[PDB]
Amino acid sequence: SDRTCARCQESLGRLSPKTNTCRGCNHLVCRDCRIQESNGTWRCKVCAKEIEL
Ligand SMILES: [Zn+2]
Ligand SMILES: [Zn+2]
Repeated sequence: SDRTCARCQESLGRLSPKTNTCRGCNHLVCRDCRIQESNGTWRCKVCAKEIEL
């Protein structure tokens, strides 16, 4: 409840949790745990990774 990454558990502070929330997990993810998705958004390393289902 302090705004910490959901992959590395790091302080978000000046991260902006308004849009820094994986659209596939709904959790927080710093600008280092996000993978530029070919689409018009981004998905954590756990989502953008190579895996389905
Ligand atoms: Zn995710
Ligand atoms: Zn992170």
